[PDB]
Amino acid sequence: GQWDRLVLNTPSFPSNYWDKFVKRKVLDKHGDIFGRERIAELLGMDLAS
Amino acid sequence: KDMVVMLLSLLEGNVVNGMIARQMVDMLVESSSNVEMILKFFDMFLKLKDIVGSEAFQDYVTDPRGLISKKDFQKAMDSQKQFTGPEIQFLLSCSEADENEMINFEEFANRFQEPARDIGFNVAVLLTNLSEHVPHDPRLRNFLELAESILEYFRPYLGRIEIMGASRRIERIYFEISETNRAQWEMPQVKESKRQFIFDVVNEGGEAEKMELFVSFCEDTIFEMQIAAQISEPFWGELEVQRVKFLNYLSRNFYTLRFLALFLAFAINFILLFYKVSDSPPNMVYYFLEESTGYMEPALWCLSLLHTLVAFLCIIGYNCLKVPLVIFKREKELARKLEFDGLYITEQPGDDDVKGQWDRLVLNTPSFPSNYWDKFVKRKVLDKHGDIFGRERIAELLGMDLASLEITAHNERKPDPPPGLLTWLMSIDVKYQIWKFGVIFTDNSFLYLGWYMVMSLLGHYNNFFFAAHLLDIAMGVKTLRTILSSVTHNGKQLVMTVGLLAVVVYLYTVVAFNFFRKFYNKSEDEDEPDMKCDDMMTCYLFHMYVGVRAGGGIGDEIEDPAGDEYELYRVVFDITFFFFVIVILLAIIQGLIIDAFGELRDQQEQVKEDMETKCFICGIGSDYFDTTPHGFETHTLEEHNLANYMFFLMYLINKDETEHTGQESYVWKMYQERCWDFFPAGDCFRKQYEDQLS
Amino acid sequence: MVMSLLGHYNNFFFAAHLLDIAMGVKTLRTILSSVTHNGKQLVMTVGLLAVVVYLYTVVAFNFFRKFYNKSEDEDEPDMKCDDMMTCYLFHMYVGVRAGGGIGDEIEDPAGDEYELYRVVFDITFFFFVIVILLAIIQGLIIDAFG
Amino acid sequence: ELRDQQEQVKEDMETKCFICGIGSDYFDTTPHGFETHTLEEHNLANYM
Ligand SMILES: Nc1ncnc2c1ncn2[C@@H]1O[C@H](COP(=O)(O)OP(=O)(O)OP(=O)(O)O)[C@@H](O)[C@H]1O
Ligand SMILES: Nc1ncnc2c1ncn2[C@@H]1O[C@H](COP(=O)(O)OP(=O)(O)OP(=O)(O)O)[C@@H](O)[C@H]1O
Ligand SMILES: CC(=O)CCCCn1c(=O)c2c(ncn2C)n(C)c1=O
Ligand SMILES: [Ca+2]
Repeated sequence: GQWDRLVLNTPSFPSNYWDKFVKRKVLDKHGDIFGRERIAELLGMDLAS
Repeated sequence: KDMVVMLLSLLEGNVVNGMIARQMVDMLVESSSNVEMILKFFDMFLKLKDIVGSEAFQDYVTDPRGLISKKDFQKAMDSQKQFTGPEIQFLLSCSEADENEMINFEEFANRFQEPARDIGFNVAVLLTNLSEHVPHDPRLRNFLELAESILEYFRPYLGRIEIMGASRRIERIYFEISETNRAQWEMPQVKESKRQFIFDVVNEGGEAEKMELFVSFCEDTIFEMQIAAQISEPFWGELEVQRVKFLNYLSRNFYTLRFLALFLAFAINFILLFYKVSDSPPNMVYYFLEESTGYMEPALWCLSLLHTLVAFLCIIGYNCLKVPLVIFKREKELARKLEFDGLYITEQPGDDDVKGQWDRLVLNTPSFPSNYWDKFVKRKVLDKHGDIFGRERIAELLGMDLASLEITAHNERKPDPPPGLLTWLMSIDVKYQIWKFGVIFTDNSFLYLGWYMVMSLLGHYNNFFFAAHLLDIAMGVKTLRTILSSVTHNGKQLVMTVGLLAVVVYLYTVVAFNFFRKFYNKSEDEDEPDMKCDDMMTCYLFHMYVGVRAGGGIGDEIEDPAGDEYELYRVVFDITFFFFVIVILLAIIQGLIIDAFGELRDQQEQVKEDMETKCFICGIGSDYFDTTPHGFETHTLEEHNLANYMFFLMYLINKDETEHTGQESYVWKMYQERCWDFFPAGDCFRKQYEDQLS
Repeated sequence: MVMSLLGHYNNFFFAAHLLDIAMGVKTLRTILSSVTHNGKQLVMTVGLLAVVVYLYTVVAFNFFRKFYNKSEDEDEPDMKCDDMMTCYLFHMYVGVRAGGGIGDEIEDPAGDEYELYRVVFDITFFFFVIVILLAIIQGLIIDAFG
Repeated sequence: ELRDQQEQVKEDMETKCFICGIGSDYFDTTPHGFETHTLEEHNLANYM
């Protein structure tokens, strides 16, 4: 887990694994409770983009 | 909460699709809007609590005092999106906002939790009961969905069991489980005790006595729980409180002290490896360490002192932690034997029962039921057996003052004695103490600890005695314990095999003495002959000592028979020795060890298979339950959880008797009468209501 | 790869690559898995053997030093158990390997006051180490097969 | 082989009636049913 922390903010996170929308799904799931901006910072997400 | 209790009392004895349950559902439907309002009240405040705990709300919080503006609160809530705008307005109205409109969200959330808890739990129980007893009603589903949050919150605290009731029908019982009880159960020591109990009952436990053993395990578990609570970390009085703190610390850290003692023993022996013996000092030899540093010699003295101290501390910790359960079980079994078996009143011990002869003492002692909860066992035993066996004789046996018994009931008396050392000494009960000390000294763990202590003391006399403490690794390590249990499993057989080997070697010795003496010279010089078998005893020692150790037998170690009239007799002698002793008997030892491994393995495997295949309570197999998906898992976790049965026992104990329901009073009465028929056996809610449920 | 590179430096490093047969062959993989199944138990058994040999070494040092001469010439005595460390090494190295134990490798006790103590010493060493502990290893392997 | 022989004897006796041939499951449908069946209903000592 400590190692896996790194790849989260990386753009390439779901390279081999098919699900490329996991970040948006995780955001839609947990952003109301945990903060959208914080989820985006964790996952390397540009909300404006 | 009281009204809901009345409703549940109406539901007592309800069958599936019962008229009263359907009537309750119809009433709820008629009152749907207000039911919705109540459920919404509860869920809103629960979500308020979880939100305020949420860090996102803290982001909106920007004031050092910890207060929040009403506008900021509304923005936080609309960001969370759980609440509608009317709900946010109502929450703001309930919030006590100062003239500045700032709010203490902490108190705002915590205000309604405790007041609404009991009603919330009773509502959850009501909805659950109605859902299970009316499985197919669309109208109840809406209420369940609205109560989802309440049900989720109270899920860990809702305990569900099944019993066989006076209706002669399986019945489902819902009750409350306390956080403290659940945590105490989840403590690892209780988990290990449960595992050992399961192993014991499955391997060597009968179905008839399984329930009795389970109840005894639950009671012992309760005693361990209260001991753990007592030791749990939060001039005479100062001395006593510091003493209690020290003893509680020892009880809590007993195992750590054991590991520390192991570490010190290992270090001491590592140092001892450096010892050397010389004729000269650094006609008698001198033993001394050989280390250039000069620091290890003081270190050995210090380590010996600390190891000795830790052994003493471990003994004290054992006395404080573990002996209470030993005495509790001993007192309990004696009390049950008196009340139900009527042992010392009618039967008397076999006279080969040292434990009974010893237990005779504590009966007349006042302190008899010290650890064990039942303080009225003497009066109960008297009321039971006094008409037949004589009240005065029962009182003499049990140290009872009949005149005092009635006056205690007549009037309450408080002859409190002022605290004094002399008063404490007079109070001490020497006979009960002697009985306790006998029990403890018979206890094996205490004996091993005392031997540990004594060997450390002897190590202070001669440091090499400390090596014995290295043997503690067997008890310290489960792996070595099991490996050695492989040997112990067949130890009697191994000893008998060794005796048989002795007998065969003795017969071979007889043959050699009478016929083969000439061959046993072991001296190179002819002038000085060393003959082993001129004496029987010496011949026997020679055989048992050299021949058994030799791969080829004694023929390896004695003179060649070539060119002798007895050559063929001796070749038979040697080959038969080799095959019977070196090959077969050894083979017997190897095979006994291997079979011990297999037996232990199949024991664990059998325990696991039985638990995965059957309910510990029902006795019903996993196949019937798995007819429904995940049915066995649901049955074990929810329907027939043994931990839930234990929690029910605790809940009954802590609940007032006037407050018990019919079900609870029924089960409690069977507990007191030690009747286990309320436990379901061969029946379940599903099986009873199969046609209706499906 | 690294061992091949080192083989280029010294050709004998290439022998390590012969160990690849275990992963190459399912049969050897299973046979070795028989050992691995109970490897922790085997290591603990070895440690226990070390402990028992250490205790026997202690007894020999305190009581049975005279018997541990291994020099033929009287002028030059080679005594193994004048030092604990050396006594422990001697035991663990010769006695365990010996079928009859350390008594096979040390001086006969006949005509000595400690003769019976030493016969007990030798027989108990033989039974506890040569017979039982080894037996534990064999049985662990067999149980792994089963 | 000797161990599994004794174990098999024990399992068979605890699982079936020496007389009926019926298993303990059917009887344990009723509580303690197998024990009652063996002691009272179909005791071989009672047959003797
Ligand atoms: N009446 C019963 N009550 C509870 N468990 C039962 C019962 N009958 C059979 N079982 C089996 O008991 C097992 C209980 O699991 P167990 O307590 O051993 O879990 P664990 O691995 O120690 O971890 P944990 O309890 O923390 O999840 C369940 O798998 C279930 O198969
Ligand atoms: N038809 C049967 N009649 C009697 N016993 C049966 C029968 N079928 C199976 N059994 C089994 O036989 C066992 C009889 O017990 P057994 O005679 O071996 O007891 P014990 O340990 O020798 O002691 P004791 O008879 O003194 O209580 C019972 O446990 C029962 O499970
Ligand atoms: C219920 C049974 O047979 C085992 C006894 C242990 C349960 N139990 C009690 O019943 C009890 C009690 N204190 C008062 N009472 C009536 N404690 C502590 C207890 O464990
Ligand atoms: Ca009442």
